[PDB]
Amino acid sequence: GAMNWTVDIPIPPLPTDLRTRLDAALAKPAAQQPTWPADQALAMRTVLESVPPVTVPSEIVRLQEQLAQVAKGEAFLLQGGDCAETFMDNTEPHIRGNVRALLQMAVVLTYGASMPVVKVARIAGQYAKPRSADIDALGLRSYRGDMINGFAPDAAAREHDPSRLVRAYANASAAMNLVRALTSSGLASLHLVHDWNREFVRTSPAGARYEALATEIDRGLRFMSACGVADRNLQTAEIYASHEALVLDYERAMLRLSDGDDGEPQLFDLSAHTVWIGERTRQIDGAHIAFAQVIANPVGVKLGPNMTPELAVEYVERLDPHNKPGRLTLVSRMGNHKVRDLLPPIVEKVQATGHQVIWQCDPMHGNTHESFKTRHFDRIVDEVQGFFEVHRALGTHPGGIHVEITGENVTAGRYETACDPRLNTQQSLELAFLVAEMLRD
Amino acid sequence: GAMNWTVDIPIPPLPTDLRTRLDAALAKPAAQQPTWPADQALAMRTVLESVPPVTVPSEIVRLQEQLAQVAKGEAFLLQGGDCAETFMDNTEPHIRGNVRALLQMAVVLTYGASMPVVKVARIAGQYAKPRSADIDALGLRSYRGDMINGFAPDAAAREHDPSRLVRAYANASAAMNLVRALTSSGLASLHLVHDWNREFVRTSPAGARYEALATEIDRGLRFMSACGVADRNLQTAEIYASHEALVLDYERAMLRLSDGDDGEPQLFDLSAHTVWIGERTRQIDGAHIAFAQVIANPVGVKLGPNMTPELAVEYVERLDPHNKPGRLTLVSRMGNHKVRDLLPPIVEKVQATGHQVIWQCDPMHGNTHESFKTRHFDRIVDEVQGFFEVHRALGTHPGGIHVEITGENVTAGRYETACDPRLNTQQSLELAFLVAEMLRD
Amino acid sequence: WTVDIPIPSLPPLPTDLRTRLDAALAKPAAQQPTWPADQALAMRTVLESVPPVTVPSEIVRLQEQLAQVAKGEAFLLQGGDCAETFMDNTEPHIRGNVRALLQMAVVLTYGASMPVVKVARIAGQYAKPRSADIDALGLRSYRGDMINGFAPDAAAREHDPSRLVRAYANASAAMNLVRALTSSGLASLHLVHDWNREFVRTSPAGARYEALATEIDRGLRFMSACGVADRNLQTAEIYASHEALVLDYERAMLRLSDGDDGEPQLFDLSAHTVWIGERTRQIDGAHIAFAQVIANPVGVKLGPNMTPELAVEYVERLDPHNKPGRLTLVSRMGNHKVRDLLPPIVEKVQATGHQVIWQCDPMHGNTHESSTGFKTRHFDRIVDEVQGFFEVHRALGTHPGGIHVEITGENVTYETACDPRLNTQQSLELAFLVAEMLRD
Amino acid sequence: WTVDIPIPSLPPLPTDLRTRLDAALAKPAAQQPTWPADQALAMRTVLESVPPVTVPSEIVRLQEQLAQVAKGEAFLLQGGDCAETFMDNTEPHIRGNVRALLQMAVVLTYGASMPVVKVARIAGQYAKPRSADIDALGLRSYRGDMINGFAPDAAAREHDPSRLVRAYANASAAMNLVRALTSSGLASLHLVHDWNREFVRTSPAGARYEALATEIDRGLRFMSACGVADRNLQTAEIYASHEALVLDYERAMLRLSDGDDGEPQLFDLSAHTVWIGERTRQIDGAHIAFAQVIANPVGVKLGPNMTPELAVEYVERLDPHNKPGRLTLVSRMGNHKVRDLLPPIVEKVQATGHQVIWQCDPMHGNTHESSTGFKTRHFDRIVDEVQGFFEVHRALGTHPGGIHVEITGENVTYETACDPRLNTQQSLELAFLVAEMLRD
Ligand SMILES: N[C@@H](Cc1ccccc1)C(=O)O
Ligand SMILES: N[C@@H](Cc1ccccc1)C(=O)O
Ligand SMILES: N[C@@H](Cc1ccccc1)C(=O)O
Ligand SMILES: N[C@@H](Cc1ccccc1)C(=O)O
Ligand SMILES: N[C@@H](Cc1ccccc1)C(=O)O
Ligand SMILES: N[C@@H](Cc1ccccc1)C(=O)O
Ligand SMILES: N[C@@H](Cc1ccccc1)C(=O)O
Ligand SMILES: N[C@@H](Cc1ccccc1)C(=O)O
Ligand SMILES: N[C@@H](Cc1ccccc1)C(=O)O
Ligand SMILES: N[C@@H](Cc1ccccc1)C(=O)O
Repeated sequence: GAMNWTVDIPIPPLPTDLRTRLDAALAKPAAQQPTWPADQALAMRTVLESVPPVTVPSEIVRLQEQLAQVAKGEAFLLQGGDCAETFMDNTEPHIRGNVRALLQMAVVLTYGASMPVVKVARIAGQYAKPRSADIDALGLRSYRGDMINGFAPDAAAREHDPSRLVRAYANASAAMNLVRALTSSGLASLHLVHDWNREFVRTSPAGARYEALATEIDRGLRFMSACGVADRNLQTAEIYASHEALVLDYERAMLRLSDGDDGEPQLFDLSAHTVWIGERTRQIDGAHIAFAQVIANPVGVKLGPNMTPELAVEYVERLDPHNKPGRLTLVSRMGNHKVRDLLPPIVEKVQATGHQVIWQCDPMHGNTHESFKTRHFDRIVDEVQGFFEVHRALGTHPGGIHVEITGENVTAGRYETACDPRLNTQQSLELAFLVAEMLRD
Repeated sequence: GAMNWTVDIPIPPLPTDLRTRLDAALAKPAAQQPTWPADQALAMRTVLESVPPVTVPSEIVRLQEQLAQVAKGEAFLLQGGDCAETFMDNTEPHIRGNVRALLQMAVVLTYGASMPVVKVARIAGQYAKPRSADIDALGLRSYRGDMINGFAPDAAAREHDPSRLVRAYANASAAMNLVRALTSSGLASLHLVHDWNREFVRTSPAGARYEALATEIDRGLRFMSACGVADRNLQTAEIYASHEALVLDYERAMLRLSDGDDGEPQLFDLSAHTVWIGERTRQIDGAHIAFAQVIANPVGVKLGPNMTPELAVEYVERLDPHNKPGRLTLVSRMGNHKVRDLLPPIVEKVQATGHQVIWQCDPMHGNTHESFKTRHFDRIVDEVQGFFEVHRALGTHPGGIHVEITGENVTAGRYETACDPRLNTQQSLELAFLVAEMLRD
Repeated sequence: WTVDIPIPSLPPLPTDLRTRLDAALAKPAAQQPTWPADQALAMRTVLESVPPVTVPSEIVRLQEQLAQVAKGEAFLLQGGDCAETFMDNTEPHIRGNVRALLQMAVVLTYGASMPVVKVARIAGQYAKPRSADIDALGLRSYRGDMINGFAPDAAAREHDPSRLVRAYANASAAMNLVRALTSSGLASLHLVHDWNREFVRTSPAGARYEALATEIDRGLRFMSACGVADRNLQTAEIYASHEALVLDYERAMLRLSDGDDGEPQLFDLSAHTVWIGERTRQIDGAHIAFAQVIANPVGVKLGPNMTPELAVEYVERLDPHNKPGRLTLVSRMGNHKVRDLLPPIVEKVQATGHQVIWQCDPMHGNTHESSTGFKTRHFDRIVDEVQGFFEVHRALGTHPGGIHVEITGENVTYETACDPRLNTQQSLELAFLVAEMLRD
Repeated sequence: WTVDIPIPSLPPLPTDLRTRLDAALAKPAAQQPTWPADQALAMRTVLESVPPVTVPSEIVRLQEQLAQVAKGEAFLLQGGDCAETFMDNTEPHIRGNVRALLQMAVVLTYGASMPVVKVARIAGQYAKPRSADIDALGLRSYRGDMINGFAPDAAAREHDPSRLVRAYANASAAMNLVRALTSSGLASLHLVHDWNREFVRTSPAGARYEALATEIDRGLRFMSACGVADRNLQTAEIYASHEALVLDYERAMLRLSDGDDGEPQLFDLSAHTVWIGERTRQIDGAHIAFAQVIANPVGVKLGPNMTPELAVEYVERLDPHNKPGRLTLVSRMGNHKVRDLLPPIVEKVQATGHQVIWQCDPMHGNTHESSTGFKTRHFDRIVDEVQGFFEVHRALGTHPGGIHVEITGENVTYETACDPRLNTQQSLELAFLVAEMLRD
């Protein structure tokens, strides 16, 4: 035990069809991958290839059904969590933080939309982010998430390390065990959760505003206890896991094949329930999009300001070839100032295809004035506002949102994140309220 | 079949103790009984003594538990229905009217009190009312309900007729079968019921006011459907039956003895679930109050303006000798103008006894200016207002209310009742809203 | 000592559905009462506006369960008094027959390993046909309390239409009670079997059944250990039924659904399901015409004279829309004749495409007429018909649907005012026996 | 080819509870690893702040079910791998042992006619005592993957404290999966018994069990016909357990409840329940001292050398508060010695007032050591102990609580890296046999 734990490499074949496809996909050019040696990556993949999965097909299929309801406009999608999971914060309080944070948004939003909210946390493997420049502001190789290199500002720590593939799984599966433990404990009781909201509402300086709704919601709660409905849901509370499918070494290693009680056998990425593809890795003929086609998980794709209705439709037809509403989620990150002019044309040409995607709003990644990397709240709310305004007009469904938040209240002073200043626990709850009023009108 | 159906007189003894008691009770002087011959009343009682009961002990015991919660201040009592059931209106639409009417009050009030509402309809035997003068305004023997004589304004019809004891049961048990059928059908689905309220709220000229709450309530509903709670209550909807225990010939004939899975054997009045005793028949040493002591049903007693804290306490100790919270309900009918000064002293001296009664407000019987017999709405609301104001101050629980209403919208013009102009379907729903706001504050 | 009791017509039924009804009842009716039309009209008018015994949503739901019964996924269990009398229309008598029925349900539910739809011969069985116009004492035959009285006197035996109203008052009072009982602890699955377990200790025919009687207990206890909400369940929905004989009563009780569902259609709210008897099933008579007009799930008695071709004609009049379970063909041949006579029918009927429910009635078809004056039925002959009834079906791979039984809660052997039958302890014993038939 | 993997201490545990802990661990410990204290400290520090394998509300709920187990209303079912290896810490292996366990649960649940609390030997069983300091090949004895490695080489056999962290990573990954599986269709009661029914067709020891195997099916089908919500249920709560041997690991995993319930108390969140082995139960040793400090439901192995007086001393150290089910005394005597040795203990223990759970461990106490080199256990000798274990209890009218079994999903016979045992088909077979013991 020389300052670090030592795991040892492990000394049933794929259907020919899925082997060929998976191999054809990975053969394609891949953006933003790590630059460590394949000989070593091969070893880590081997270790990983027969570890216990983070999630299981049955849950992924159940997600797929819930997502449909969302896609069909009878439910709502709340995806949110850390901007970037760090191995260092992979702790019980942190994980309990983001869950408490995510659930508090769910009750409010659920009462807002007057329909079920699907809860997808950014968690259990959000360990790898993409970057534009390979060298960063200090003259070092960019930090690309704990799965690839280290935050520490020195070249040594920034050297891409294959070991971090395994270390990433260890942490992910351990975080995922707690989230299972938490959601199925009383941590997820509907009213133990709304106590917190009424707490926030008294202590918040900017609580006056929500005093209103937060009361109305408590009456909706106490009312359903009145009509004789015991927590005995009620449905047991479900938080699904997700992260950007970036590191294809990692993502492939965690592929597992289904048995055969759901049509035919097929590949499932069991590093999470749902995964999406980023703006900087969505090349239409790319390996990421190809990989998206091969797995049976629900998949989202980010859509930036240079997105064209034509292209958007190409994604919808490759990623959802069988027309299964909810399989595909089109995540919009335009930026408040553009989102109203850019989105509507994209939405018409898409709806026209007959396919039913989930229109999720990403109000984060769009808006950044760079004060550190500052993001003004009003700008975030504004984008989700416009995002609704677009769907209302065209008569489609504003499917859900994608927020980057945390449990520890962050701002100089409090800059704790290993990436970007986002919304703090407070702001995100406060955003949940504002967005709840948008669902009302 | 000479213009009328002919039933034929029927050609297991009481425990000595209950025989003696019941006989001692009836031996006492009785106010407001009918003046037909005992030889004939004996015959009707015989017929009745072995007919199928309207209610069964198990339901009465279950009521007793629900009433406790109400008495303990964790539930609310909504008692209401026809002022006076008539054999002529004992029809499917009428009965469906009062139930629809009673349930619509229940959802609103339940959302108001943010706790369960017990639903007791005046029904299935509210066929006998008391009167002050034996001769009435036209020079005829007073009409005392279809169980005793007839509404028709002629001496012939006013002759007290024993047959009406049986005719009263036939109708009661038939009405009670429908109410069972109705509440267990979809007639009692929570949302099929609130559709009506949102209907009333658009069509009502005076709906603006409630547009507010009626919306908030619909969101509380849609919210509990969101959190994944199927009507599959939910508790199946329960409406209990009740009426003024006035005609002791009738009431005794419908006594039945319990088996022995609830302590010892004891007498139950199975003409209804709960019955109360009127202002004009509550003589403390009276036969009605004695009869109240003998049966194991929950019993209410009306309390007029001449009621004294001392007397009130005597009722509480005779009618609730074992301290079973909820057995006894003290119904207040003071009159808005007096209720605030008269009630509070009564409430203190009672609470002081350690017993826990249900404080139900009767805002009807108090207020009558006699334009017909006119009752102004604002005066009714005012009494329930003051009734709350009293309990709030002393810190006790405003237990429930007792309203006299109907399904057909009544006012000259529309005077349809066989007794008093009360609240119409509309006014009573409107009263349910006003009273819902009193529970909120 | 009797006591006559006195007596505003709401809106009448649609003119269009009425014309159809009229056209229907215009057919000749069999075995009807011989009272004045005028008096009979008055009484119909009373009942035209009373509270109904059942309601439409109940019937529309029964039909749904009857669909599964007919699709070979559930079992029918019809049973109750041979003849309801007004005098026994009491609390212990109904408590009894409800109890006997539920006990049978529990054992057959476990035996068939599928839901048992519980239909009770109750709240309305107050009329019976008579092939004897003058009886054995030389009085006008007794035709049920809905028509005349059992008392062997000329006066009592004269058909009184007020008995229409008296019949209602008792049917609604009786139904008010089964509702109450069935929705309280009287239909608690656990409490219900306790009565069976004690039947196994206290019967001489006990050692035979103790085996299975224990198995059922461990099934019950097994699901308590699994922690399944008592709080079902379905509580124990018991539907009401009777033979639809006196037409004046059944038409007064015709009501129209409100039509927030489907369209507007006639229902007979005197009951949930009704059937039409062996002697009143004339294909072009008023009774089948009636069954056509009403929406209720309907049944027909089939005897030894039945010809598969006619049995088909019923499948086409009654279930023209092919709604599975709408029509239940009840078989009452006789153990000796069941095995030979039934199959040809099944085949011809199954060939129509329609899905009927196949119920067995081993009661009427098996009756000996004892040597001590008292009429009687034999128990083995009864079990046997049900046995053969199953064998017939097993062979053709069709679904033996259920049984129709004339039983009682009181342990009697002759305190009935009609035909003989089984007793509490005998029907329970039968359920056990039909229970083993289901297992194979 | 291996791969080392690198490594902010949150607030430490209360000073007051720490002093108690210190005082406790100061006692001498048996069968502990011989690594450097410094290195062992580093590793403890890692684990001092990781995510826990269980959480307190889970343990506080298990305790509640264990209270009923001890009050003779439920049954304990402990079972799983003899020794978890890191290399078999795979998806098919855990799917297997979870499956084997649930199958056993179904049969015993029905047999005992009462809830069975399912506790799995999983997610943490990575250490074992050794009465042999040098093994048969002359290498430092293998002491579990948590301590050293199975590979017969000197290097691998040296105690490495990084195995503390590796042990956690696998225990949490493994627990992450049982959660997933147990909350999906893998613990569907119906789907679970399907695997049993097929065991009755495809076993040679089938005709023996088909009887009961059918009964269980009809129990299942009976409750489907009653219309009980699948949607339980409890889904199938499977608790994690292992022998608490390596103390450095168990103390790192000590966490403090947040105290919105009760007071603040120590829990060992490395598992749900843990037990203390025959060789490390020294009354004044560190291992019992540990059991005192932690709140988890605890158990102790009792062998042939046990003296009722000492057994009592356990009842008083461990369950000083008399919380029913807190302490489970496990018996591993031996079929030949169970019947004579156990009773005196029960009596002396029941006499204290305290309510312990009485679990039976017919695994260690029954082992022959075969004549072909391979160590082995005999199956009949195993059933017998459980038999006698029941007889002992029946006689004294005390409650035989449950069994502890070393089993597996894979049908093996010697692919384990530890002691011998039963196989999937053998444990299932045992559950059936213990199932009939419960019925009498
Ligand atoms: N997150 C810490 C501790 C840890 C190790 C392994 C699994 C889970 C957590 C690390 O990587 O060192
Ligand atoms: N039954 C609710 C419980 C819940 C709601 C919101 C937050 C947390 C828990 C659900 O599953 O949605
Ligand atoms: N992980 C393998 C594919 C695979 C998936 C599932 C089972 C077996 C193999 C690869 O990347 O090529
Ligand atoms: N209410 C009517 C009809 C009726 C009769 C009997 C019972 C129920 C209703 C009457 O008394 O005449
Ligand atoms: N579950 C509710 C249903 C209901 C509420 C209000 C009115 C009607 C029905 C109750 O029993 O109270
Ligand atoms: N009805 C009887 C009393 C009684 C009640 C119940 C059973 C028997 C008798 C009476 O008034 O005297
Ligand atoms: N069963 C008696 C009394 C009764 C009358 C009306 C309804 C129910 C019962 C009869 O019918 O004559
Ligand atoms: N819910 C069960 C209850 C029951 C079954 C059988 C007998 C009695 C009661 C049913 O209605 O089928
Ligand atoms: N089971 C392998 C790989 C693994 C590592 C970490 C957690 C789970 C599995 C080992 O422990 O060496
Ligand atoms: N709810 C049952 C489900 C179950 C029982 C037995 C085996 C498998 C599953 C239980 O946890 O007890």
